[PDB]
Amino acid sequence: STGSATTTPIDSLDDAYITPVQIGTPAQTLNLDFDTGSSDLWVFSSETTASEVDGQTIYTPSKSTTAKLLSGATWSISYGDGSSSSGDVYTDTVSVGGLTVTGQAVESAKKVSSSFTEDSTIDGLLGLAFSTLNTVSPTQQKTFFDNAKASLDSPVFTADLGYHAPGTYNFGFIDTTAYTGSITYTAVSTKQGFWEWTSTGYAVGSGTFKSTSIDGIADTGTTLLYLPATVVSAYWAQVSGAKSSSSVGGYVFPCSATLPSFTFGVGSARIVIPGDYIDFGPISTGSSSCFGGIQSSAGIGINIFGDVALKAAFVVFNGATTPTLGFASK
Ligand SMILES: NCc1ccc(C(F)(F)F)cc1
Repeated sequence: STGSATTTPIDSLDDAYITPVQIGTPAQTLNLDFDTGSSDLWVFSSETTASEVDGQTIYTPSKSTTAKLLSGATWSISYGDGSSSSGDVYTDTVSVGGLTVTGQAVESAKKVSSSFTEDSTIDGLLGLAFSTLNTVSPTQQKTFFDNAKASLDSPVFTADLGYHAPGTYNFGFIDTTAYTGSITYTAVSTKQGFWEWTSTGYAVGSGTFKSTSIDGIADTGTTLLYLPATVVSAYWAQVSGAKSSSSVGGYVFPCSATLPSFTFGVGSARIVIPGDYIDFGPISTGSSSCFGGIQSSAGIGINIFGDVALKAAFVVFNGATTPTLGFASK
């Protein structure tokens, strides 16, 4: 079997993408953020403290005839930006784009950090990293992808994110009309639980390609592109007036400048990120300083190929027993 669902940016800066997901019987439709950097499926629910809920659609297990409390199980998660949430655990039926998994662990948020409460448009997260990072205790739980793998025509899903436009997550098949040229596959390390791979280098604008190994993770749940300080400095050096701002927390640039493109290497292939994708707009309303989409990973400890990079490509997450990542131009 297969599944296919449209994913939509939540705002005009592509800060995140939401995808409708059906949970329970009869279906309750929630808009979840598909996150290949985590491995929990957690939702706002009828159990979330009412003051921590501001416009989200909530999952109500009591109205689902297929929901079962997973007696004794809890979860607690903390994200790389300081967000967190925790609660108890149900199993229920979960469908994405026609693809149905029964007995999926649905982690019900009792508490959410303030950054989720202020994001009215995101009802929860659907983790698509490897199940070894799932936070359910005492019995670790499998991700939606892991649960669906048996029944999929092919153990893959693909991410086709749009620039200021809707895109597609496909499960179980590769749409050969969604990309141009060939798909270049590259090896994945699963040792930290992430879709971790090694980029073969980079180029700034029309400069020469610098061959150098950049290890990092493919993360649909992260907005920006976080790269080593040396790479990020060489990019922003080509933008007149760009500077790193401690008060803002990263590189900013005069909104009137035109940004060079950024190329990253996949094996021998090259993926070009248009300069327009790197503009994340004024730091505050009316400001003439704009926030850059390429920032340093020095403070994070891992390089992250977030949405800025992934939306320039058609991306194949191959969950074969030896996993790989595929990139194609589109
Ligand atoms: N999108 C999930 C996520 C968030 C943070 C991190 C970090 F910061 F730990 F690398 C990894 C994955």
